[PDB]
Amino acid sequence: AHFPDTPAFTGFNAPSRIECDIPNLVHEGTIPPELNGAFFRVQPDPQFPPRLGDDISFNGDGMITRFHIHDGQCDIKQRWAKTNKWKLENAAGKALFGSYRNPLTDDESVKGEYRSTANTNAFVFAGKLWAMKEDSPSLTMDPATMETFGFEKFGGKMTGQTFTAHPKVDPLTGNMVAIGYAASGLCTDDVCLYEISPDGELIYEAWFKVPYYCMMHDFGVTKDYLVLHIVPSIGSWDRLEKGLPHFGFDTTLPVYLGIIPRRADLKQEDIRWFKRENCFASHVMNAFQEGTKVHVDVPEAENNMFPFFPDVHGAPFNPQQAMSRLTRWTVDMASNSDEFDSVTRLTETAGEFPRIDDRMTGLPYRYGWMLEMDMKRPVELKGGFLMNCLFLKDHQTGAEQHWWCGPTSSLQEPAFIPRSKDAPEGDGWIVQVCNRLADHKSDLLIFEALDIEKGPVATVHLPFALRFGLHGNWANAEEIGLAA
Amino acid sequence: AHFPDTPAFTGFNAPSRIECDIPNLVHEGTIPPELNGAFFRVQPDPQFPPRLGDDISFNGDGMITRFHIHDGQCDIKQRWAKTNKWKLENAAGKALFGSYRNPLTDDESVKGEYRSTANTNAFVFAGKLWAMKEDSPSLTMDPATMETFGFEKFGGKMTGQTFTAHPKVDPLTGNMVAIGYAASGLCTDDVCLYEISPDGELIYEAWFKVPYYCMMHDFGVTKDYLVLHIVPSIGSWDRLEKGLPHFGFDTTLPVYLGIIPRRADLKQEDIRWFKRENCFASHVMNAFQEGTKVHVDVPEAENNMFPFFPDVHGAPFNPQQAMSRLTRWTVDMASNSDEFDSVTRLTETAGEFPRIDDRMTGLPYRYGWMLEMDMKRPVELKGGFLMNCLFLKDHQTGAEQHWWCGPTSSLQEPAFIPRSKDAPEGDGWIVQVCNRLADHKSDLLIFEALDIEKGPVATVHLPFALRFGLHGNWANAEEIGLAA
Ligand SMILES: [Co+2]
Ligand SMILES: [Co+2]
Repeated sequence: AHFPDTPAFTGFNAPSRIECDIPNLVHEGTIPPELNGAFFRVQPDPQFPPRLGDDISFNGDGMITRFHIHDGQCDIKQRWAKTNKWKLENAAGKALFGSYRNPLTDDESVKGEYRSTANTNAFVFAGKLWAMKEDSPSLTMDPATMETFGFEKFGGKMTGQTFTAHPKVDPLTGNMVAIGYAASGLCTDDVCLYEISPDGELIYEAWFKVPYYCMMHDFGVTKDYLVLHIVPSIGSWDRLEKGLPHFGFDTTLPVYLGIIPRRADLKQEDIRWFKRENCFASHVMNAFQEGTKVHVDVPEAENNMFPFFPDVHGAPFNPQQAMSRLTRWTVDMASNSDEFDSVTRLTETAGEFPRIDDRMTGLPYRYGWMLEMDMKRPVELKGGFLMNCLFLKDHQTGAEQHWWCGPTSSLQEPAFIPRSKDAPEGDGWIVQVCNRLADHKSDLLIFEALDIEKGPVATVHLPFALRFGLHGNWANAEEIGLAA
Repeated sequence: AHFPDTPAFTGFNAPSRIECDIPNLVHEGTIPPELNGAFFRVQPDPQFPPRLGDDISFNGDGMITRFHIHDGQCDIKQRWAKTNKWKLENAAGKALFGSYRNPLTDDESVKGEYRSTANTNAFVFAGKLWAMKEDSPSLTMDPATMETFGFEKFGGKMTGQTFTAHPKVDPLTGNMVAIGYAASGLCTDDVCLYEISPDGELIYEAWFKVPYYCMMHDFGVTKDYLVLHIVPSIGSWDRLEKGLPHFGFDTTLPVYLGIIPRRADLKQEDIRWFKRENCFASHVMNAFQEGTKVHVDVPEAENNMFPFFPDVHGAPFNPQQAMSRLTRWTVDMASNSDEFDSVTRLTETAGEFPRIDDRMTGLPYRYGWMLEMDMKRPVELKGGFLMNCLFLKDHQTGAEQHWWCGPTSSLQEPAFIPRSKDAPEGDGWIVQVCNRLADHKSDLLIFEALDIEKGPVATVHLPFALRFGLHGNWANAEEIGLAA
């Protein structure tokens, strides 16, 4: 393959496309013999050179990595998420879909097809692996063999056209809670709220509209509510006609937080929209209710964090204003006005990729993990935020822990592994990929989840480099068809 | 896996164990659209940590790499050679066989089993892929799927216990010509000469004895003869009982060249042994007859080239005396004495891994390629000879060509690809793996075989590193079950 000599395709961003199997990877330290299951994660990774001769990171085809940890060892299985895009392009021997979220640039032969790369999450639910991209229904795969099934539309019961890549699992029921924005077509203001039972059946789909179409990438869930931030990374058909990146950031629009009842009978008038000044947030650590209040914890930045989705008024990207810090947004359902009850920064540590012990989804919670950018640390190699620490916040005491991966490495999203179903919150392990940039390889690190400063208790070496990852998740073996 | 922190297992020698598939590898330049077939090569690569807690490079399990070149692209498929050793150890989850060529160190559970790692050659003949190790019968594999068949003993017609990893194909018949030393058991002085027809049937097996047991790694073949150098890298049960490496070099023993008739009716008295002073040679570029003379071209060194098989009298390894240079050994079957007719250095370039256009096997020939060690070139990274150039010798004119891979890379064995069945000698391409040590990755280089100084016409990037390789070979698609 002839790929462009551009940053999105070179160095740490060289295409990989490795499908492989390696059991019993070389490792150091002690892999807890308690562990029996797998960590799935996804990297965008281009099957073919881009039609336009360049592209962005978020547009690579999804390649799924599974780390099966059992018997004190770690194995890897890596396979493509075989979306319809992947299949059509594979058969044609070339790219057929064009630029990111831009159907105007697709070959006529694939007009009308799902454009999903399934590249944003590798999530386990209902005995399946969900390879997810928020512009289409999710793809599903067999978590044991990593073969691909196809797109999930729930027996026809889903009529929205899209499905999130940030599903939540409500611990009170085991339901998957999901949204789909642009639900009636590209750039539309329609959103669906979906709930899926543990058996994988769609329980309900509820439609509503938002203040303006924007990237609704993530959201929170509580017992009673969908908690949906409206942040003006905006897109439009006009931008696409003009050849601009689908999304751009508008610093002049307000930010909203919508509180949407988790109810099949939802009507638009049931929704409350709280409004605040312009800012940026993408991911949700967790949300929860307290009395008549709703709290959501997000990495908040002053301005846009996506340089590739630039300021709509032509401002150059501002890295300083892109620094995000975990912040609690609180709104009171009993309040008279549409003002937030409070916005409270929870840490001065800058970071992203927030995670919790997912058994706490929607509940008051003590612990949060993030990838941290500590700009005070020495750096000799980079591979444009520098995510160089694992961070743990204790909301009960305020205490913070940090682990630095050293001056030639960076880190990918952590994921929490519970010791047992009814172990206390945070009792378990963190796993995360470490980019060993000087060695052009990756490690999988295993930490004691509440004692990270001493470093990983085990380091699994991969004999190749992973690419930049998006989201990932642990599942125990019994949830994924792997051996007891 | 917990591997030793020793040189044989770290850095460029880290275990890899990658089984993978990647079509359409990222590449630069122009892969000749004429090419349709595959280059197979083998790397020793340990499935498990060694029983003794250390080991040598030559003892890793064979991992087979196939580069399928077609339609102007290159694909990779990498699979284990599943020897009985591999299978038994895989089932046990641990090493069961011990040190190199040392059955005394094996677990009792595998006494009597073939110890082959099938790690020295990946050769195509009779519709099969031969994964070869000279201490056992060859393993065979399906060249298309790279599944393993098992050990080849030719329907019981082979009674020798071993088979070479340096088979030759006689162009006059298409027969495979092979030896097996230590043919009646470890360290024995019995050798078999085998010839196998193009259909894979054993034609004959002829037994003989040699002046002393030694590493009979390679040999030459001409129309009438097996040409067998006897070089005193010697082994014995006594060395193994004392815990020494199987082989050690004895500078006090003579070197012989045996001329053995290629005849099923061979008797010991039919063999002529020519004798010369101590020196070292391992590989054969080619051998051929001229009148009553036999010529064989070998990289000759003053002394041992294997630091891991040390001087039997305790001398430290001498790198200067280990420098090998292509040299013609000529013996006259009509001569009165046992002296060689001549020993003539053919180049001052130091090198190893000699190759020809294999259509010239046993015939007078014009071209030879080698890996060259040019100690005058700058080096910033190494990964203990530094093989940093591809070398081409023209025996007709004397002309030499060199291509240097640069200061942070090294090279693996080249292989010649003919343009067509009746293309002239040397009309075609050279392929070879390049270790890009600074990038911790490998390239496959494609050269115009007689115009190497301009550099490769195509460079295929692998998104991971291969390990040190041994021998490899090209076959056209029709010889290996791949698409026309
Ligand atoms: Co996300
Ligand atoms: Co050899």
